[PDB]
Amino acid sequence: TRDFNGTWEMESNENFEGWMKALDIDFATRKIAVRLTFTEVIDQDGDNFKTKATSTFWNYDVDFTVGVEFDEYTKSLDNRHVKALVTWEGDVLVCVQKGEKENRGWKKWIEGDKLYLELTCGDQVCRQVFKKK
Ligand SMILES: *C/C=C(\C)c1ccc(-c2ccc(N(C)C)cc2)s1
Repeated sequence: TRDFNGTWEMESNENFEGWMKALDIDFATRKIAVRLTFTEVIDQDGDNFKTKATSTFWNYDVDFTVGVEFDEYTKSLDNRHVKALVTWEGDVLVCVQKGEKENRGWKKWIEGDKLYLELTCGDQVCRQVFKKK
């Protein structure tokens, strides 16, 4: 399936700490963030995605069109300029963010009724799993 529409509730989060540290997120922010449950709301219409991550203390929204490069400034994360591109590899949605950090980006897919997210930066991978609400 290629349909990521829905409200998705975090049920599993692995190495969130390592990933944030690879992005040079400040220690105090990491200390709180690694504790928190996140919810991801995805609105998808063909290539057009609008996504919104929420937690008690932090939000992170990003909209994109699959196949269309977009310059990104990651304000509420690590405050860097990257060139971002989201494309399909089969049923896996793949984002590459070209910039200072190598191997930076993510992958999303569905297996069964669950959303899987792999976040990458440098040699660090964070893996998250969400259940559909
Ligand atoms: C497709 C999934 C994306 C773009 C994201 C999932 C989680 C994100 C995130 C986690 C933590 C923070 N802070 C600043 C604590 C920001 C964003 S993005």
